[PDB]
Amino acid sequence: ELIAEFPNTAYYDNFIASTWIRTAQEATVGSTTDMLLLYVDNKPMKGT
Repeated sequence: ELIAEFPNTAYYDNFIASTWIRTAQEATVGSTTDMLLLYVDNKPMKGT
């Protein structure tokens, strides 16, 4: 599991993590996934 954390980031405006991924399991476009997750305030944000 790729993990990358960064403490002293100045939160100016709303952050986005984004990635291009090919999976063997079928994934329907438009569904919330447990795959790519961003944690701000150590709070879960879901990636769709």
